[PDB]
Amino acid sequence: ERQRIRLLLALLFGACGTLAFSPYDVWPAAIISLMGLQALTFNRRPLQSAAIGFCWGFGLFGSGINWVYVSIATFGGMPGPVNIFLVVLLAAYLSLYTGLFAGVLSRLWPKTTWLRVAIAAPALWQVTEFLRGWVLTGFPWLQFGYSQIDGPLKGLAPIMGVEAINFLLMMVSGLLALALVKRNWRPLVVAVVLFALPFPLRYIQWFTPQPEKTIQVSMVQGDIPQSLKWDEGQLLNTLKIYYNATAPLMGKSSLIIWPESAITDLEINQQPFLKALDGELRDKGSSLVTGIVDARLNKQNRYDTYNTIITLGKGAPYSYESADRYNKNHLVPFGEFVPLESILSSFSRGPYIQPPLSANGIELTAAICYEIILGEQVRDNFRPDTDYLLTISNDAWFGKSIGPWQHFQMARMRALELARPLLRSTNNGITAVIGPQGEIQAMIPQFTREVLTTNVTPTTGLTPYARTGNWPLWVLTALFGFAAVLMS
Ligand SMILES: CCCCCCCCCCCCO[C@@H]1O[C@H](CO)[C@@H](O[C@H]2O[C@H](CO)[C@@H](O)[C@H](O)[C@H]2O)[C@H](O)[C@H]1O
Repeated sequence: ERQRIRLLLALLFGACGTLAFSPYDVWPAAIISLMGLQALTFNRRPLQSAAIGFCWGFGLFGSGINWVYVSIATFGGMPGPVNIFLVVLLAAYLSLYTGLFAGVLSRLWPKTTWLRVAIAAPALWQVTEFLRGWVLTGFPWLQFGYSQIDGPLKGLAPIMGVEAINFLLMMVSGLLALALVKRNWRPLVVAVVLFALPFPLRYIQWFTPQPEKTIQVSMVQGDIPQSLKWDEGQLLNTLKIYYNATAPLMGKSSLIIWPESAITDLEINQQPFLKALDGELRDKGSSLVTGIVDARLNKQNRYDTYNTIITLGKGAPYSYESADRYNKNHLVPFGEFVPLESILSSFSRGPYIQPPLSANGIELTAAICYEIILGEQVRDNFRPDTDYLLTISNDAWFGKSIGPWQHFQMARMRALELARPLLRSTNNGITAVIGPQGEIQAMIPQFTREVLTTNVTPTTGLTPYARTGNWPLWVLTALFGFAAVLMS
């Protein structure tokens, strides 16, 4: 048991946690990876244990974030070998937080007691992962709470959020890392009863369906090549693609959805098309919701370029100044704007709170692409009278990789936390309809030009996570943190 070998063990145990997420959905690999990280940091100095946490997260992020390489294969045009260093530094920067959790736990709790692994680690894991999702803009990717979307602890999610499952998974795997090292038989069962108490919670229908307001919703997946997506011209076909695919559905569907940045043009430059399209949807009796880029003039006669969603048709008449839209708030850290003080067009940030959308008597809370993984921001924009959850994205990058599935698995948790049907539309990613409990009602394969049409029923409940948020976990994190820190 030297310092050299424990680095390679955490490197592989970190890669074990990758299997916990989609498409693998091996949720025990989360507990196994949590046990491998929590046990390898026993009776060590902080500076040598931080190397284990740095090598553990580097195995986790090095296996679950490697799909960002093909993201640069389309944007940027780099020679190749430089993109690989970015993934390492991206994993290194994210591993600094994993190493920050391993170093602090070794300074205050060098003793291998149940207090460290069942009280301190679940609370410190909350503050560590939160800082990794707060510094700069935030990147809370690969949280083992999302692995329980198809697992046992899914009943605990609508009560205290996805981050609270990270708390209990660390709390269970902590007592599981105890009984595996100390060979004691008590915390093994104490881990299970704390793991078994949230199991009877996955049969509680917090919501209530409204079968009368059942509608037929259609969502279009145009499958536009990313190499020709933003190309000048060619968009005459893209509009002809959607319209020839949307027109036969305008008469009978009550709501039609197009993905993010579907119309590759400024909103002001395609006005004669939308005024003609809106007037046709009203005759048929349907509502259309699509995403488009907006270069809007501010009061200072300067343009703020936004990533926007607009509404058309019956129940939502079109207008360039209409309040029935949604601007992107949480921007991509480097795909749109620059976060640093200075360098060495930029997208503008929208409001943090926006009223839900409207379309033929339907209330929809929106979230563009990356914004769906922010459970607290989705909860804040959420309103009681909301009929469905809505999310549109463009996963053209990360092609043929495991990226979109990890992204897709996190979006299902938002429907479970809020008990609302989640409608998701993408360019070539996982386009599906998710029920109020993370169940996949319908889904179509990737890399295809198809249209998804199904029936949905709204809900009108209020989950404990919708009333409260992640603060009940912070209280449990505070009490677990305030009590365990004082002892040292
Ligand atoms: C053939 C279907 C199975 C594909 C298997 C991919 C490997 C299994 C998953 C390992 C983790 C993700 O693995 C990732 O997969 C992508 C996508 O194919 C591959 O990526 C590589 O091939 C793809 C084409 O598919 C290129 O566009 C990309 O620039 C290149 O890096 C690499 O292998 C790895 O970056």
